[PDB]
Amino acid sequence: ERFPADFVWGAATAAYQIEGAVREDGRGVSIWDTFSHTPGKIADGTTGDVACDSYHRYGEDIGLLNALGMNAYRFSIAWPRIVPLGAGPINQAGLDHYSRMVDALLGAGLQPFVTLYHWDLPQPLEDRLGWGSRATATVFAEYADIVVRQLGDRVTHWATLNEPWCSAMLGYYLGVHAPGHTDLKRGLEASHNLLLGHGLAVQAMRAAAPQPLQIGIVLNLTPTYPASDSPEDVAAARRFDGFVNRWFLDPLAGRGYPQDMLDYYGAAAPQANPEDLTQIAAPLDWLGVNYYERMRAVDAPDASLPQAQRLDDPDLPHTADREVYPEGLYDILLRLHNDYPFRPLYITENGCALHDEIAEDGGIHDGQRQAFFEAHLAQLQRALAAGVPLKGYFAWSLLDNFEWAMGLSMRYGICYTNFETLERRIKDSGYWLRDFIAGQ
Ligand SMILES: *[C@H]1O[C@H](CO)[C@@H](O)[C@H](O)[C@H]1F
Repeated sequence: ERFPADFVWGAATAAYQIEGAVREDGRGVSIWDTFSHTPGKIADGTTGDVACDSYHRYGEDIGLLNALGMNAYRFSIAWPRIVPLGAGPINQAGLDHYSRMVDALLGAGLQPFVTLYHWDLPQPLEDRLGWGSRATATVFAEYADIVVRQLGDRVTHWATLNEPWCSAMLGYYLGVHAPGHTDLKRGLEASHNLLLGHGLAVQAMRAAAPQPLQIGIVLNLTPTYPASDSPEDVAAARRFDGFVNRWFLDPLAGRGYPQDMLDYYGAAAPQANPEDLTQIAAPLDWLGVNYYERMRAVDAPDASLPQAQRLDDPDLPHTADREVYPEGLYDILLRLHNDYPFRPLYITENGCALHDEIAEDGGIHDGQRQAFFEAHLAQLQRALAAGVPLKGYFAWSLLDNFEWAMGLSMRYGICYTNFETLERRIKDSGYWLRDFIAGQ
């Protein structure tokens, strides 16, 4: 029934999804500015130019966090505000903005959980191949050093990357996210340079830190289940598990890249010399798990790599964009606790999208999102009972925001955002979370 008294209860955002103010105070151009302003890439013709205007309205966001009784806020720093050319001089005005925002959070009793990279690579670095270049890993570590020097007196909990699988595979292989390339070899090279950048940044941050820091990385993980016990379906499940999960977990854990996936990728695999793998396995203080969905895998030899297709389950609840399977959160946490060395663990993203509207009474009656939270929180209690060292939970998202290639049309907030007036309103699920947390 009860969570630990010191459990972290928060909500999460990312800079490009909320901030707007894309040309203000020296901000440079990111790959997502370029991508969202490319005709046809965003489903509804919107961009992050304004989004939630949280660059100006972060005080309102703090007011919402306080009204919800949260004790932490997970947000990202925009690299284009800090080093507008990607590699080059710092923009002190960008650092000062986040310094003030951190002070406002601390003044409100909210612990800042900062993500350094949540997908907004400076465009000048992409012009020089982006994550396809080792040099980008080096300059990412330089950016991490700069930020920790100025904010590390007040922020203890830092993550390097958010969801490198998305940045690499959606951005460079499937082309659905920025920068929009469609090449497997580039995607796999990007995955390696993201991990290398992570490892270099961890070392740089520890050297630059004014106090001991708690440094993690945030991974999206998908528990995978074979559709049947046939050799073909089991192998498809293992391949998909390798494609999403083990490709990142194993090198972070000092186990190299998984051999079965190296064999499967063949010549497309990156050239990983042992010096890189040692750097990638820099010791971490925590791991963040982003969980939305499972994969029930059926062999699909004709389909594209990794030749595994999802078997939809029509009996399970579905949201606006995903299947709901709360038990998969328990499964993946038990697997991490038993099979991998990372601890403690935080749930750094969990939430759902719905076709939310403001009702006649003024509220947003998002019962499915309340049920979503209730079901996933119950699975966390089961995991804690099994001894999983879970230390906090972050709802995705504090407010409806710019949802990448879906634009403003996919609402994940516990607070509703009117994108015309920028008013925020707490949804019913947000009041449920408030009251649940207060009971803890
Ligand atoms: C986790 O997934 C949500 C929903 O797709 C995104 O909005 C976040 O940026 C991502 F980190």
